[PDB]
Amino acid sequence: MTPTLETKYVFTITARIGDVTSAGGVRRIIPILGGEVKGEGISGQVLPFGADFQIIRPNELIELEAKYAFETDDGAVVYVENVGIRFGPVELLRKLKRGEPVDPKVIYFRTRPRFETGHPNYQWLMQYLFVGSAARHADRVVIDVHQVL
Amino acid sequence: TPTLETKYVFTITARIGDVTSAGEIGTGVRRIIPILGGEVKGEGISGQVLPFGADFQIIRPNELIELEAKYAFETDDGAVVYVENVGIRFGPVELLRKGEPVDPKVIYFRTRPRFETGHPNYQWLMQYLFVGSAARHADRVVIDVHQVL
Amino acid sequence: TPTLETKYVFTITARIGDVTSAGEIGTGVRRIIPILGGEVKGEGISGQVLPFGADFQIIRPNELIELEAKYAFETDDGAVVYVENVGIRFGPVELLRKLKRGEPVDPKVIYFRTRPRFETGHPNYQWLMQYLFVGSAARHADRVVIDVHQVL
Amino acid sequence: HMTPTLETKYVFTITARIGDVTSAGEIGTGVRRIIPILGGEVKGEGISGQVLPFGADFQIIRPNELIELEAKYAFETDDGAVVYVENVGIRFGPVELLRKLKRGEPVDPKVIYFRTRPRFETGHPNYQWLMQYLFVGSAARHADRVVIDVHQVL
Repeated sequence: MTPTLETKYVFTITARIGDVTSAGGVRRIIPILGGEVKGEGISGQVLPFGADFQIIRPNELIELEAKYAFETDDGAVVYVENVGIRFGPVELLRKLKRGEPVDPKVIYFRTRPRFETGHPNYQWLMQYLFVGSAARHADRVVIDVHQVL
Repeated sequence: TPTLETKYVFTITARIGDVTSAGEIGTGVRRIIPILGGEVKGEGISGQVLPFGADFQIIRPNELIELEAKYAFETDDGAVVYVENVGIRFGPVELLRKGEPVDPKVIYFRTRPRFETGHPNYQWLMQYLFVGSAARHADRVVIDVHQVL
Repeated sequence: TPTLETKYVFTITARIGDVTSAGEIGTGVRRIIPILGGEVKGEGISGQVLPFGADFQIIRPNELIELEAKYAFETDDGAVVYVENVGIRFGPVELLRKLKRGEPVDPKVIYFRTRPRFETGHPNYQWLMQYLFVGSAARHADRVVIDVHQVL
Repeated sequence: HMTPTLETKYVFTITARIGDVTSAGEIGTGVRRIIPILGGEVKGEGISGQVLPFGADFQIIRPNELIELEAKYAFETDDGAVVYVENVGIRFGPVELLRKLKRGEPVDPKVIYFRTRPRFETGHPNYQWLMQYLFVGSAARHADRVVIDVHQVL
């Protein structure tokens, strides 16, 4: 019997982004300006600070390393650390890097968000591992967060 | 609803030595568990965990365990893969307290293994995310590795 | 007995914003401190810190603060330097408790040292990645001043 | 206008016995290599310890031969503290001499830039100070060992 893994979609972080700044493989920084969080029991707004600090590998692959927060309706403040990778066929990666729209289903964009809260309700966010499956647009990054069971 | 696809790729069995503890360090007990060896098995994959490295753990006040293991394996065809395996182990307090034998299907024990190699046939190990589902026994940790698609 | 030589090289000054707190992780209190501008300054390296990134912190039960600031400046040459500044702030607990209420405490009487690491592709500031650096820092209400010293 | 100053004080030396290089290869950013830590000693005033027989330095050699170090190990003192060490830094120098070091050939440590930031974690009451200061290490690479002179940043 081959080993099995079960996961569960729980919620979606949409993060609004701004212009990129590049250091020169290549280090670049993309500011997080806002956004929202939506799922069963989760409703909150991404806070207007933080950035994704990225490395572009020589093969056009993107190491993502974002640190931000969100605040739920409850008053729970949740620190987000979202680490991962975006890859796929090279010509499609050059389109995104331009701002030109690409179908997210054709791209590989997977992350591991970690969460930190002291809020008693959202302690579960620290007791499980999560995998994100994301989508890149010019103005936003849509992350579908799945709970590893 | 958003969906996520994964697939079993291989199992890492890391043999572990004696626990060394640094004590309580403000934020959870720092403990270290030497890696002595082991095996890596899967489709077309056959290798040995090299005899060095450690798991560096933090135990939180609540018996939850943050894991951070850094070690390596070598496949039969000569690929050397550096492994950074970061995770959490959790469950009923009594069972966590139990080096007595416990059934793994009650413990939450999931990790994110991240791989580095130069071997042409394992490049895919750095181009995907992976999730581990692990089981702890007294002499070894058995880690089933699933590729996130 | 072994010796260590260092050289003061330049001063950072990251203008920080309102504090946002996430609370107890069981292992300390997590807080975030945006960085919205400010200046780097010294010999042959003048520049501006950029209005993004933040200080992400843990406050230990004993009230020591471990800092991890990730931010960037751009110099006159047009170099973009990415900075990661990891450090600690400690002292007798009374003085530390004044430092959040936003009270002027003389930086000499408080221990605030960091290790700032740099990344550039710019061929003129390549030396930033070839040495280790130590910040000796100081805490204010609106700003934070960072004396960068090169380890030789 | 007064040029800021930094004061340090030498506190102790860590001598780590190192094993054979395992190399994972080119990772697109440099070459990943791993060097097992076999033992060693810690010594200074009011600190005397033995480096425990486990751990490793996880390294990246950049294409200019700069080495990024990231060593994780532990020592135990004679009076019963266990201290976890995370030692992160760089080794650089003239390429010929870096290559000499790779071949296990003796080089004078003065011509090699070899500096790190050691970070300690311990529960032991007497060594609590190890997590209350920043430290800088000035080190030396030999064929069989690494010698880090640890300085407390004041």
